[PDB]
Amino acid sequence: DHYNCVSSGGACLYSACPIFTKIQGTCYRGKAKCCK
Repeated sequence: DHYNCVSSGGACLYSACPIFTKIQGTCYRGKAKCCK
């Protein structure tokens, strides 16, 4: 979720993960990706 995403160094994003991150879970009731 958003909390554990960001506390782990990830970002909750709605489109493709930006360079140097990749999908590791979701945020925002499953509608965004946790890019980490």
